[PDB]
Amino acid sequence: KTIIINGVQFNTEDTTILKFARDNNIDISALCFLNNCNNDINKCEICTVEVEGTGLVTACDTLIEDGMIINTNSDAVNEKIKSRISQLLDIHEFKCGPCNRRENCEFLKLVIKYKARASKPFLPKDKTEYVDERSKSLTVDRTKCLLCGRCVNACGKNTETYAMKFLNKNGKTIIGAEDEKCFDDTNCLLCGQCIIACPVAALSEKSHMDRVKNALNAPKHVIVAMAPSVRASIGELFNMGFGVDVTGKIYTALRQLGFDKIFDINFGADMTIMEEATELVQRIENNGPFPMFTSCCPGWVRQAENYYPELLNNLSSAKSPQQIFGTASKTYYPSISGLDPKNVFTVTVMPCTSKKFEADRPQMEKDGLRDIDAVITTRELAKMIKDAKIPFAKLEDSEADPAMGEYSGAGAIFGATGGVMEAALRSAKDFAENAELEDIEYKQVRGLNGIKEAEVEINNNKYNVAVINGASNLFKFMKSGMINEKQYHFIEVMACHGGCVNGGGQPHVNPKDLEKVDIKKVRASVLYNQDEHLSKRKSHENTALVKMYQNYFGKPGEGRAHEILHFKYK
Ligand code: 402
Ligand code: SF4
Ligand code: SF4
Ligand code: SF4
Ligand code: SF4
Ligand code: FES
Repeated sequence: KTIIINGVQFNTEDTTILKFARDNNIDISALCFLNNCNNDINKCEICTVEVEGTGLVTACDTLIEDGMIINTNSDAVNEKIKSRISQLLDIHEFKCGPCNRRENCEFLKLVIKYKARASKPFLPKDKTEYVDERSKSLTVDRTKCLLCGRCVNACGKNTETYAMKFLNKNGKTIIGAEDEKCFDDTNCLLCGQCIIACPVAALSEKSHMDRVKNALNAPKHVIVAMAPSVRASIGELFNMGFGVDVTGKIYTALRQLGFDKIFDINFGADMTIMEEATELVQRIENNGPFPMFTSCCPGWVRQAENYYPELLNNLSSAKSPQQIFGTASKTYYPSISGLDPKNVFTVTVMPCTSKKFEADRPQMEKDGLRDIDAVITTRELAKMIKDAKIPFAKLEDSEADPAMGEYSGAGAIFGATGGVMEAALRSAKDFAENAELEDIEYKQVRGLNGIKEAEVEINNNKYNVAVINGASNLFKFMKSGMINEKQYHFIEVMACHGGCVNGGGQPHVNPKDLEKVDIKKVRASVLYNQDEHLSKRKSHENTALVKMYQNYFGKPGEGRAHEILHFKYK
């Protein structure tokens, strides 16, 4: 094909004008196009271009054709785009100062680019009609919503629940949950993939910043611990680029924020493995029940509760790393510090919105003490650091407090799809064989395929394992009958494609950057690199963890560990 774009000739592909332009350093804007789909109904038309002889077309869904002459920047094109943006301003409370997307908003960028102006500024006097903060995990601010459909499409594609809907409310279109219910009261997973898809501040996480501020100000001993994924991602929000390991800077920043103890959820990950690998070995000895499923992803737990309740008894009884850590923080940690358990306030930093729901489940407490008092997302921590004027990108490295802060390489990889599986197999196989095996890499469970399997030899018998990478793939695995091609023994499920590194609490990424950078792979690489360089690569070799079990919990899977570190869903 010979195509002319802005008077420059190209000889080439069967692709859209937008993709060809993005591949050839030609500027075309876009808004509603994401995840390979636009808002098929009510298209934004921000990607308008002129095709000579045809007229104005949407570049995001128009294929190039031999002989095409395209102009991306004529007066007629720019006036059309400007008009569409102006119409969006008419429904948009354009008040960026206090907005939680001020630094990385796709809409502000477009307003500036086209010098767009509302025909009538939208100045709602009462936000309460527009705001839904009922959920434990998600919030909606419809004063910001462009009705671009990105969230609806992302929910459908990533989860297949269609829990995010277009709704007709009083003759007007909104997005929201089924019947405009609180999300939590629907089949929604609370995974936040809708948030990640949103170009503006319309969808957000339910804030826990109040909880944290108040605890830090209460003369309370405030512990903080971050998830695996945070250290592979938060630097994105400090202009550091992608794939940067910022672990040591985070520890320094958390001390500067005034936390009293700097621990790490990866220590909790090693605890989960102690319990869960022990359980797997028991199920092997007992001839089942099989399969055992992981229980550490709250989004998956809700998927099982909402769609597959017959599987709940097959979930591992080990608490998630977050909850198992929290339980220990109110029991073990007082025993080594002298703190009154009631005065410990435990904060986690997570790449996840569904972790807020998990932490707030009524039974996730003992003796009146919550396992976890507050959960802030990666985004919330970045805001806290910025509000404190901490110069994150140039901080010196520090280390965690060791007693609940050391982690093995097995715990380090939890945030990638297949990480829990690999970590668990490293311990299970030693436990079942009563041996110290040098070969610990399970590359067959790694990477971005939607469903992954492997056959593993454990103590001279073959077992089948599966890794389900994303909620939509759980539905595929079940509905297709794949779960029945063989007897599966152990199955990891993550709700977010890529695992937690791509969770709903993570930094937003510009659609153009997503096309240039494989965010799932690049964030995960930080974690696998840590494992490669850690002196301990098995959870049961974490020295601080060994001390905690030796001194306090006893043997995994029994005694005090069974009594308090487990949770079953009825
Ligand atoms: N709890 C817990 Fe997990 C651990 O460790 C996180 O913190 Fe995850 C991450 N990153 C999240 O959110 S949850 C699911 N399993 C994989 S990783
Ligand atoms: S969503 Fe974007 S354009 Fe709207 S107020 Fe927030 S930062 Fe400004
Ligand atoms: S939290 Fe997840 S399941 Fe719920 S609407 Fe958003 S994308 Fe869909
Ligand atoms: S909530 Fe966000 S992604 Fe969903 S339609 Fe509104 S602006 Fe678009
Ligand atoms: S995969 Fe990770 S970030 Fe996503 S819902 Fe599950 S625990 Fe949360
Ligand atoms: S980006 Fe093409 S119609 Fe919205």
